[PDB]
Amino acid sequence: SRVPNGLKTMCECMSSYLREQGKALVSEEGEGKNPVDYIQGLLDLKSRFDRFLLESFNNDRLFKQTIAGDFEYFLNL
Repeated sequence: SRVPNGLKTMCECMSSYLREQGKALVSEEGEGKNPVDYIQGLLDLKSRFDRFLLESFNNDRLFKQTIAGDFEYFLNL
């Protein structure tokens, strides 16, 4: 947080990991993917990331913005 352009690439890598996890969670390949179990897994990740934000990123606006955009794009995919 002391050096400029640090939170930028931090949130960039966080969003990259979020995209990877999402593409792994909504992977079209596979028929019969329990619809309920799918969202349950995403719910666990979502709550864990919200807890991570308040327990580590001290509720920084940038991190919130990034995770929001990420979720939107991947679920729209």
